Amino acid sequence: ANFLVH
Amino acid sequence: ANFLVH
Amino acid sequence: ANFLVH
Amino acid sequence: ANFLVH
Amino acid sequence: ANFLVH
Amino acid sequence: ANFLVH
Amino acid sequence: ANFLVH
Amino acid sequence: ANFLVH
Amino acid sequence: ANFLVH
Amino acid sequence: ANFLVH
Repeated sequence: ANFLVH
Repeated sequence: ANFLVH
Repeated sequence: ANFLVH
Repeated sequence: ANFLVH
Repeated sequence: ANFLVH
Repeated sequence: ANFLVH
Repeated sequence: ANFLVH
Repeated sequence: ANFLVH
Repeated sequence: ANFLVH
Repeated sequence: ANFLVH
């Protein structure tokens, strides 16, 4: 899984 | 898993 | 399981 | 399990 | 298990 | 797992 | 287990 | 595991 | 186990 | 494991 929170 | 929090 | 809380 | 709390 | 608390 | 917190 | 508290 | 806290 | 408290 | 706290 990939998580990106800007 | 990859986590990136900006 | 993956948990991310911003 | 992975836990990330920002 | 991995724990990261910011 | 990879964790990056900016 | 890995623990990181910032 | 890799941890980076900026 | 690895523990890091900042 | 690798830990870097800036």
